[PDB]
Amino acid sequence: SNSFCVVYKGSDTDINNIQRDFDGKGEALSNGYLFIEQNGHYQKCEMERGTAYLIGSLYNRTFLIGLAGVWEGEAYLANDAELLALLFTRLGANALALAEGDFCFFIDEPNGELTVITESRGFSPVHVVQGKKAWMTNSLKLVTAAEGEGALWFEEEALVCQSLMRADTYTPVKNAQRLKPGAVHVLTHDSEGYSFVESRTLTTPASNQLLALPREPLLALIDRYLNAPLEDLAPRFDTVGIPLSGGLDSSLVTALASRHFKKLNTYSIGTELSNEFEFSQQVADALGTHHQMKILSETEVINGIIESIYYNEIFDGLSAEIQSGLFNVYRQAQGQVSCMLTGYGSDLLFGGILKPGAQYDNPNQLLAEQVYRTRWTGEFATHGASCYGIDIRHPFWSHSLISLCHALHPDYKIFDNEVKNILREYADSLQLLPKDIVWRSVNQAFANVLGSTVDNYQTKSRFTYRVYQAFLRGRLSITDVTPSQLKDLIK
Amino acid sequence: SNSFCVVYKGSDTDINNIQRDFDGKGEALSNGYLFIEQNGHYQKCEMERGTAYLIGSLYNRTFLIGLAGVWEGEAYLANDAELLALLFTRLGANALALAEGDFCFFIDEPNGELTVITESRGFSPVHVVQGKKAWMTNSLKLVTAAEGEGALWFEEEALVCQSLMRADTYTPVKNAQRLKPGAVHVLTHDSEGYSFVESRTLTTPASNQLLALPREPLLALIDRYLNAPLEDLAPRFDTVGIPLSGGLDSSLVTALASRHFKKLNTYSIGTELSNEFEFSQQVADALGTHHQMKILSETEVINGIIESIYYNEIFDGLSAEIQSGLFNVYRQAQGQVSCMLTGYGSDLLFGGILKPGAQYDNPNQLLAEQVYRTRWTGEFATHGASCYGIDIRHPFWSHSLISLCHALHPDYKIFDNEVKNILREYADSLQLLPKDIVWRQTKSRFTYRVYQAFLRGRLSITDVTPSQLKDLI
Amino acid sequence: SNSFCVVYKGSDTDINNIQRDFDGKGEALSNGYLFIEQNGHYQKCEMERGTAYLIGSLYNRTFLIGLAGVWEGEAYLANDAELLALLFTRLGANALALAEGDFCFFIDEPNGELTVITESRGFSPVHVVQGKKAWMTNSLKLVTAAEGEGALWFEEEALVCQSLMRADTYTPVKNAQRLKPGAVHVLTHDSEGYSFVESRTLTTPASNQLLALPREPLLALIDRYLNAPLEDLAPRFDTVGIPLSGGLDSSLVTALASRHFKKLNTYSIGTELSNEFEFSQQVADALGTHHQMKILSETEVINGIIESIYYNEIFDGLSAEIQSGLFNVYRQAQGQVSCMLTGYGSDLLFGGILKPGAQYDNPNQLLAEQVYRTRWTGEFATHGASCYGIDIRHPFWSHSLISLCHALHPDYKIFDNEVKNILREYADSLQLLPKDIVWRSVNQAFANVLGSTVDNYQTKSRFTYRVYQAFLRGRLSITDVTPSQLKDLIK
Amino acid sequence: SNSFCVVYKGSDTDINNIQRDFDGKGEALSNGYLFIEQNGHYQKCEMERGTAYLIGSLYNRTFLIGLAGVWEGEAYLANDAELLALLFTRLGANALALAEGDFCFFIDEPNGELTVITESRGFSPVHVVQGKKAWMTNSLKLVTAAEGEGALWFEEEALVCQSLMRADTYTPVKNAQRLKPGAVHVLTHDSEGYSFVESRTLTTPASNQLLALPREPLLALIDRYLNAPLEDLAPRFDTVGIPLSGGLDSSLVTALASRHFKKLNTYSIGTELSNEFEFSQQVADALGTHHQMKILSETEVINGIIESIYYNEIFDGLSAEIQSGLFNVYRQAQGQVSCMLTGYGSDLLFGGILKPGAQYDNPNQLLAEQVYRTRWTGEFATHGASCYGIDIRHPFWSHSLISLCHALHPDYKIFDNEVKNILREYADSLQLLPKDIVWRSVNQAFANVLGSTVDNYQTKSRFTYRVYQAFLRGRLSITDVTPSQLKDLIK
Repeated sequence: SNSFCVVYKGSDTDINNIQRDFDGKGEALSNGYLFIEQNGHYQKCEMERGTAYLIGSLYNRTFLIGLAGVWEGEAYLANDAELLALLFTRLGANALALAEGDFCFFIDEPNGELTVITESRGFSPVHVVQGKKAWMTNSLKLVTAAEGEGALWFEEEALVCQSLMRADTYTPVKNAQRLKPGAVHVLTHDSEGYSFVESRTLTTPASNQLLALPREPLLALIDRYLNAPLEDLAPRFDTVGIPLSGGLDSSLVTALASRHFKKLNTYSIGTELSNEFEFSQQVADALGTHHQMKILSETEVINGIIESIYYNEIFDGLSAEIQSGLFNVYRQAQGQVSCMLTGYGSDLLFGGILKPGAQYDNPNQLLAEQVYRTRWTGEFATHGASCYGIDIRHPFWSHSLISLCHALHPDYKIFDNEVKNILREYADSLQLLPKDIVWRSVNQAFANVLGSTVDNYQTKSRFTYRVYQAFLRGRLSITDVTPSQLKDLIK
Repeated sequence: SNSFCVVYKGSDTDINNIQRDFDGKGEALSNGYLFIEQNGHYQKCEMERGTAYLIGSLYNRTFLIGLAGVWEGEAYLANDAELLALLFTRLGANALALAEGDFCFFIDEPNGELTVITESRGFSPVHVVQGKKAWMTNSLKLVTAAEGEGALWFEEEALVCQSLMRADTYTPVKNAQRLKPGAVHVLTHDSEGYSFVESRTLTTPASNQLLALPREPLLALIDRYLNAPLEDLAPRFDTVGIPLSGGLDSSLVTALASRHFKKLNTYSIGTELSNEFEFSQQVADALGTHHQMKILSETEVINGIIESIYYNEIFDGLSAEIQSGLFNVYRQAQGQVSCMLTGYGSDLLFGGILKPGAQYDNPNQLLAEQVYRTRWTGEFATHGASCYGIDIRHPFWSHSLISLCHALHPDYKIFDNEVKNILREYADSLQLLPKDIVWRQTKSRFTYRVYQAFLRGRLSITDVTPSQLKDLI
Repeated sequence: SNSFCVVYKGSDTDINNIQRDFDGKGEALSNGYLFIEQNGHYQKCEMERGTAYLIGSLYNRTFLIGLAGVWEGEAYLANDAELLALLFTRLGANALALAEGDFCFFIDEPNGELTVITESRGFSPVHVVQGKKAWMTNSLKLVTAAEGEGALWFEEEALVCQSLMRADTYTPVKNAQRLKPGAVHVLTHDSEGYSFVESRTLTTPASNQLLALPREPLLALIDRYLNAPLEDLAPRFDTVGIPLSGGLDSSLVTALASRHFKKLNTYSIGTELSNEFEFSQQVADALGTHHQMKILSETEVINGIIESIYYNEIFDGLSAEIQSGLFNVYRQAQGQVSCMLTGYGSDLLFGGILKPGAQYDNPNQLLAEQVYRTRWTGEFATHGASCYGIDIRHPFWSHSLISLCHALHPDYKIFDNEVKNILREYADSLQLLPKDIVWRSVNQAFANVLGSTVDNYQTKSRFTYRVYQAFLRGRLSITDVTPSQLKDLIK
Repeated sequence: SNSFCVVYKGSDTDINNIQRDFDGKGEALSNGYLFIEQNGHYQKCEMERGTAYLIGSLYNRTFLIGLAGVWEGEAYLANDAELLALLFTRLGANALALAEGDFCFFIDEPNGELTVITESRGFSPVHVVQGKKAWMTNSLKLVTAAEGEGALWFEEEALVCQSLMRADTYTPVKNAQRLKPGAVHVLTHDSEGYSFVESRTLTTPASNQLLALPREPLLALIDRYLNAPLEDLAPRFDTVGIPLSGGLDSSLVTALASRHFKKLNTYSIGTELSNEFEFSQQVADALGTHHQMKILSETEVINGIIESIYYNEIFDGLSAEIQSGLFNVYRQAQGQVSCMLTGYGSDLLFGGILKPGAQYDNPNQLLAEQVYRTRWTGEFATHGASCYGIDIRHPFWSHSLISLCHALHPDYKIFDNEVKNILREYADSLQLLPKDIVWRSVNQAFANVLGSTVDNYQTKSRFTYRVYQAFLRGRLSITDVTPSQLKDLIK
């Protein structure tokens, strides 16, 4: 949801500088400050070596509590910070990789040196930035708001927009470090007081051997893992928004959601009379949901793009373009729901990006690459939805489901001139969606404004990176983006 | 007949003497030899630092798989050894304490030494005995059969039968040490080849603060943890036997079982007095279980006692006394069932051993003491039931249910002249059992005597004579 | 004397019964209570994670300071405890195995847990006794004074006197455990308060490949390692006592001592069966020391044996027999000196136990076994000397010398019809001792009183273990050992 | 020279491209290549888990062997690699920080994962650079030689020349990471094969509390540490070169050296603006050493600066300016000596850079800042001297001396209108140098060639960073570089 940052030996001035542009509150730590935006969540608890802070939220508390409850009865009533603290002290830092959520866990030790654990999927990207002072934050613009326009040093666009695939620790900010998701990090200072980050991954590469898991056990597993995220949200939400494209992924989420929540709000978007309203409407009627559409203009499409960049700090062309559809939905649902579920990521797990009937030497490898890519882009950041009063959730993106699909036999993902076979089989087994739907132009508009080809994501990344820098340096306002300013960034 | 033992720096010859008294197969290890009884189960897998071995079985595979599945899809198709290995390498040794079962895990490192993890509840007690050679086993008699009648050195009964409470590492065998349950051990050797055990607990004491958990959530948890053990056994068993005492404990298990298994075989034993065949038959009639009762003779009561001492190597009088009924049920159930569920343990978790209306300064402390006590008695060993072709299981004795009750608020256990209140409430809410059922030092000297007699090979389980027992003072 | 004990989770009242038979001071701990005998030494210092204690003394502070000094200047003026804490926090527990001395290091952790490191040679044998409460002491008899005559349970003599070679963790006390020397130990308690010792060794077995080290380098190493111990004692002692037998070992030590101390007192013993006063006098004359010879009677031999058993808690027959000479020397030197140097162990390193003309398949392995044997006997305990007001020191028994000789080429230990060849060359190079000495019957007296052969050490150990038991149970007095008691012990 | 690099999954092409500009040889590792220049040194040995490699050399083997000799006899004949392996396995990685030398230790694991330990002083700066492939090297120019002129991405000079104090992990190369000196680093690869360095410091900040060590012991320690380094080189060198400036520092080193080596070659240099030939000649005469003078020209002066830049990869103006004198000396001594000693560093430990009679709130902190600064500049690199056939050594720069002086009471470094007080006292006590030397304009020439003021070091840094880049990009060659090409950089 809302962002946060920590500044080593920060001053009240640093905090007041941030609050002039970002609403929130500061809290003193042993040797510095902690700032959390107005809609941010966090919990704390005293530990043996210091105070533990858990910023953000947890998505699988039921699973986490079930785990700690194995040895500690107090897990059932522990706050987010206490819960992870139990896992930490009993099973070590590696156990926190088991938690899902847009969270960041850190222990504030007396010596000012803190130990931090970053969530392992990219729901909460964390950076360590070296400015006048050392900062740790999941929002680079907070550092600019505190230290000024020149705080972040950006790399040459030619060196940045030259590659589409990057390590999960990649950042275009020269004076910054992107903390690897799913790792423990200790923020030390040497004899002269210079910042030195000691990092260690909490996970190891999983086996790539084909997983020949029988059909029945597989379907039972998909069902349990897709519903778990919903069973966790149901208890605290009566209404839920869902972006309905009419496609299998979003339709499946709606079908499952109609069994956990009482009120369902579905939203559909199109462009240039090029849409899927036909199918989308059929799903809404089939399940009796509060449906409503909206045909986006070329202007609204670009707006969704720049908004995803501002809020989720996305500098990647492809990712910003895909996020456009979600941001236009947030705007339509704003004030109508507080929780949203999407079918996002399903194509990366079950083979939706594969070409039907085509042959692949290693389809799982091709997919795994895309699952990893999402770790650094910012597509999974929750800031955008938070600023719309929405708790965004992606049911498909759970550790258990992701791991299941990682090496799942391909014939389940691409077979007999079809894709996502096993998902479709699971879909109609619910007896909720019509065979028609189960089956068993943003990229263009974006290219249009830039004056390039639809497939040229290098020119699209050069533009997105442009607005990225302008937004993070504070020279562009998310509230005031004139068409002239946009055109300047284009050419 | 599901025991095992390992001899450090031993050969297959050192196992020969064992195979003359116990049937089973031997397997070579990097440095030493392993022996497994005829009906013993075991799996293996190749790790980076050696070969991993898992002896015995796992009760919460579904839970362990769900845990390793978070990061590894290979968990779904892994044997017990590969499954614990995944947990070991990714979450460390401490993770193996989350597994439930009468198992022992160890890694045969090519560096000579082996790393051992013992199960955390006492389902499979492991000793390291120092005789002519060093042995690690879950059955002390195996060492005797290997090295002779005098292999094991016993303590003076005067010092053994004195106290009623002991640490979970206590053993009456002077030349042996009992490996702490729920611990990782490294059996190394110094510059002169002398054995040295480096142990470390995999757990720490839990909070003793009163757990003021609301009623609804609490009941939801009870229902979950009590049923989980059955959901795991249901898939691989058509029929299941249950020792029906007619009480709330055994009755509840039968009620739940009837919702997971197709065929239910209930057994009720007892003597002319203190028996409860009426109540049992009532429950049996309500659940429509295949019900059978039998009155035991004084010889049978005693036989049940000595058999528990032999099979589960129990030297404690109280524990061997309680096991009598169970072991008599095994005999009556032999050949009819392969899986049995009991209500064992319930009384220690929900306050069943407490007196209604009585006032206690700290009831949970008394209960926790008894929970801990079961770790060394051997009452939870599975050897006895196994030799009868039965997989013994105690639904109540799960990590989660035990931990939950550890500091659960006393009012749930003993309130207004009542005990097991919360349990009774969960029971009748099922609408399955009749409301009337739900309610809504001289012995230790003898036990220890037969214990030594059996472990040293003097007395034999199939040769036990009434006069031989009497001769024991 | 200079012993100590700690009562895990105990109170100050638990010590009172001990102070009734042994004079000493108490010390309240966070997780129990400490007791140190009157002539005992101990230092302390606050660590970032508990209070550290060092009971006993260190023999190689110069080497330890030289090491710590590499990264910390405060090492030059740190007390023993602070000095080990520096090594502990920087190089881990394994570094404390580098320290020599009859010490024991432990951390009083606030979380109710003790972290202890035991010295690696056996100079200070530590045991954990389980009575009504858990005890950690370097003197079993202290537990008896605390809980009473039935505090310690002993094993059947037949099961104790049957073997000659044992593990360094062996103890005849059934309800006790002997902490392995040179290991780190954590004393904790489980959910029911029962104590549990978690141990880890600080060293791994060394190489057994022959060490083909050249002449000059070897001699330089021997010279360095044999002199360091004396250099450590020189600054604090003007006079030093030395058990002079007239043999190479004691003669070498005497020769080296004359170059470090201005006043040397030599002591020679013997029996009515034999003696080497001729050679002993020769050395004293060559070095001009204050010499004196004492001829022992059977009674004095036995007294020396029983005293080595009481003070050092030796239960082995052979070990006690050897110690008899030293204990009688202590009685003779008492009040005359406050420090003493011996050639003890020299034979286990350079091959003194080996005979010229004899054939050995693996001489180093025979020696190494004896080196290891001294770890559990008690021969190296310092209590006995302490009670006589003497700081006993064994120059030859240093980590570096023992390691050096461990696999030193046999040709240096036995060659050309002679043993201790290299040792003889080093002594000869000093130009202090007469060539006559450089190159060339307590056992009988002991056997005579027992009424057996001098080779039967099984019958002798049965006597020693018998007195060992009687002393530790408080059924016997070291002040008065009537003949009627001595007879029953024998048979 | 003596540089080296390691390329993960490198190819014969990479190695051959390198040898096109640098002579040496490649060696295949488990999953990559090792490249070591012609005159580079290295040793290896098999470890329980992987092959251990030691590149470069050790300066304090006597001390390291003395430490490992405590538990292992094979320490005495172990090669440099086997020696650190002994410490590593027994005392952990932290123990390799005790070693001194221009070395890099790394363990090649079967899975391709490299465990590296970098020396703790900066004698062998190691970088990890991300080009087409990932490289670990102590010479950035080797990567350019392998992948071409564009392999290294350089930061804007304005950003690099804006400060003279940096973290010891600072590098002006954007696509590179400077490995912290005195740390362990695991070079892993995540699920998608992306490089991820896990680093941990081996040291912790020493105490800053004033060290009021008594004078007598102080002098004894200084003596021991300044001579130890000489005792290590003496056994393998008959002749040694010394850059004599007539100053107390170089003069003292010459005085001590004259008592360790047979022949001493003293070299002195001076500019046309001024010199120190007067005082230097006095020491040569006093100690009777083979002295030599040489007046440097504006050209030779600058040539010394750019050579320090090329060979030692220095980008810092100040540091490059200081090395000028040393490099001119290597040239004059080439072929005349194989080992050289300097008084380099003395001023930073004993207060030589402070102003006599001036007041300082915290003199030790100022000194400590400078001591740390040398870690990243490249002043301690040995490549320069190596290419001149010289094994350069700086006696003052030992861990023990550095640590001793770290917090040493200021009155020892600056008192009553004097500086380096305690050093002068120690020097005078030797009775080897004249009173006018013990006491009981290259910087200008550089400022003239550029055309700026001696005060303005940003213009000097500009030039140095410019030459740095040109040399590392392969544009300029140290073989045929001329002043004409350097003038083009000035403007």
